[PDB]
Amino acid sequence: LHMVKVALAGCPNVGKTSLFNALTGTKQYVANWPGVTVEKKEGVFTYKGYTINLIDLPGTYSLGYSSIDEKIARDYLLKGDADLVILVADSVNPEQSLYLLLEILEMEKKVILAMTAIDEAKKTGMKIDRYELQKHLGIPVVFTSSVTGEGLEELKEKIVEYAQKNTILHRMILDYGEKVESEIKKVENFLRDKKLRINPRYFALKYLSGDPEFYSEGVKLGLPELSEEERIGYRLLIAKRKREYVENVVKEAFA
Ligand SMILES: Nc1nc2c(ncn2[C@@H]2O[C@H](COP(=O)(O)OP(=O)(O)O)[C@@H](O)[C@H]2O)c(=O)[nH]1
Ligand SMILES: [Mg+2]
Ligand SMILES: [Mg+2]
Repeated sequence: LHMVKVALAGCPNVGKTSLFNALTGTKQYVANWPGVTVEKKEGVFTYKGYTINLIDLPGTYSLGYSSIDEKIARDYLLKGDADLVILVADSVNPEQSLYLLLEILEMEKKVILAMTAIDEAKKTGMKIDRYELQKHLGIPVVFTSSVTGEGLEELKEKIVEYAQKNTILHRMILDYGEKVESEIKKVENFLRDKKLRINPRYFALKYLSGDPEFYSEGVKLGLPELSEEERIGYRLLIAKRKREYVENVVKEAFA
């Protein structure tokens, strides 16, 4: 078989289960994530000679490391075997989905944005510009509906097209300001010789923000301890910048 492994990421209640079901039908099964009792759901479908293995991640509002659901989702995204990620966004209620998307884009993984429930969005009379989304996010964007079937085949096409690509299309460089960017550069330089399994920019962001995993690992690697005030301060600056970018994307792409 010609296998493509795809993770479905998204906030709770965005339409992940429905999209999963629409794509896999009855070809799905459940188990547990390793070492925990938390359920893992996987499914399969075939498209143009390819076999797509879909894995639904726990719903996550953000990708921190202070709850088992975020630990499972983020561990998989960072350390798992997905060839690409579909970020399932609620088209009617996009803001938190887009925030989560930015976090994942900084991991430098292949991501397709699936704006689902597009049939519901239409009814509200809202106008969503797919071109503006692709421009501001730098990734493929597909409008989908699990009710009407809109976009489902286009999504399958983009999955297989994107999986074949040698690199990621996107490259999400959000300017966090002089002071944060300076510390990022210093951290990257400090770790230049380390064999990190994730890009140094993302690592630096999480370390500076006092992430339970990355801050601890950073210190083990020789980075200095940071005061609680600095960790909170960086975490806040970074989140605030992400939120303002989301707000701008929404202003530009939604009407
Ligand atoms: N109209 C419409 N409703 C949807 C669509 N996808 C999901 N929903 C509804 O959104 C709600 C949450 O969907 P679900 O798939 O369970 O979301 P999950 O919590 O992310 O797995 C349910 O009421 C679904 O019926 C869609 O494409 N169109
Ligand atoms: Mg749900
Ligand atoms: Mg909804």
